[PDB]
Amino acid sequence: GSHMTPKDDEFYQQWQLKYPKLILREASSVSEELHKEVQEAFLTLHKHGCLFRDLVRIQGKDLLTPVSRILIGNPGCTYKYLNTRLFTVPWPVKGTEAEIAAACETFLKLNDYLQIETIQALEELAAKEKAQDEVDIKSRAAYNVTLLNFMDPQKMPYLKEEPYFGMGKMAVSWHHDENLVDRSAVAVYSYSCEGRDPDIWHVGFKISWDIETPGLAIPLHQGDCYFMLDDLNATHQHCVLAGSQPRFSSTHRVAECSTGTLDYILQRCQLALQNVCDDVDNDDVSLKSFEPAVLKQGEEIHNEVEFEWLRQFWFQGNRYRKCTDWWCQPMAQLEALWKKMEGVTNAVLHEVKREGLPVEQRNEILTAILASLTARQNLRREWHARCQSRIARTLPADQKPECRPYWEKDDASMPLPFDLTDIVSELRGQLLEA
Ligand SMILES: Cc1ccc(Cl)c(Nc2ccccc2C(=O)O)c1Cl
Ligand SMILES: O=C(O)CNC(=O)C(=O)O
Ligand SMILES: [Mn+2]
Repeated sequence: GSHMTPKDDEFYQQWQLKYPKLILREASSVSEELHKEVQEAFLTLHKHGCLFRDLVRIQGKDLLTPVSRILIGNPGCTYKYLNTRLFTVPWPVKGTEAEIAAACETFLKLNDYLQIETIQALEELAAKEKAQDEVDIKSRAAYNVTLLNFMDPQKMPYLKEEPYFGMGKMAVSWHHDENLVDRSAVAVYSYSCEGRDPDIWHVGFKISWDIETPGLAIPLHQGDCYFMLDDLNATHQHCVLAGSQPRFSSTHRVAECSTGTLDYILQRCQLALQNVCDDVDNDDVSLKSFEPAVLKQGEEIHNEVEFEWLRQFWFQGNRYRKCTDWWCQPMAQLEALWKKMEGVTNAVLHEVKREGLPVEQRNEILTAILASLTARQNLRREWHARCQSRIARTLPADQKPECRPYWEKDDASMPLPFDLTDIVSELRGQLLEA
């Protein structure tokens, strides 16, 4: 098991014959106007301390990313990898701080450019496949976010070795980019500060399943861009090989956000609250229907807003409040919507305890809502635990994994306990009463 770089004669023909959906556009191809603007944006962003290592989960384990990052993109958009939902600090799409919003404006135009370069290469790539479709192409380049990366190999000197082709130290281990639109492209701007050369940053590629076809290590210099086209991200894996100097990168993606925008999730909540009499906002929640399919939907949306949104957000300690206040209000509103749903749940629970309610209808209600209440107990445990791992305590005071929402047994404001174990036990019991 070995690797190839431009030092090798076979490199170029291997690139052409076994990795042709990968494109390099060296630093020369990018206007010098742009290079300075985005390199300042990286630096300003870093200075204001907008880049955090993410507390991520993989194969059951809580791990911090070697790399520090921030997600920038369309307002209300999220990008989710390794069970962690990153929320965009927004960029001036038509429709917070002066210095910070300058960097975001910058990466938006980077986005515009990379998108342009991408559509072109996709057009060329299709043209080489002759020896409507233009909507497919344009959508697969419609980058809606970029995830920025930073590492200092010296200040962060805790790097794994590459296991298969001897490529050396990895800033990022072998992976596929998750949560991307099918066959959508990825475009990376690489900003270094200064066998394969250990001091230089590379991106590495291999075929999935394969450690016999030699991998490519491609040198990345200050300002070089690369592009993963079409199904490349699915058929191959990539990693980042660290150099010795620090480096930034901006990875532009077409996030599959069909259940991952603010608007999507507000609409979901609003769909749940249609089962609620909504003349007035108080604690006396009254439901229009107890048809199983509707109660189930309500409880599923309840879970969705709680775990994919509130807890994901608060798990990162409102670290983005340093960059924008953008999510602050929407997250308050989702909490407020969530609390009403606790009201809904409580009311369903009330109706299940009602005398003059035929067991048949009661058991139909139980069977509809049981899986959701179960999933809700287990995930509440998981998030509680994940919030209090010693790896999470070690973190600073502005990134402290807050377990929100959380309330004590004596809390008069909440109609239901955080711990649903007794509630769940009982409902399960009644369903087995024969
Ligand atoms: C699959 C994937 C996706 C994104 C990152 Cl940053 C990584 N890198 C890590 C993430 C968490 C913990 C360790 C690593 C690593 O690179 O060793 C990986 Cl392995
Ligand atoms: O930084 C790079 O060049 C490659 N980035 C990634 O693979 C990533 O952030 O998912
Ligand atoms: Mn990647």
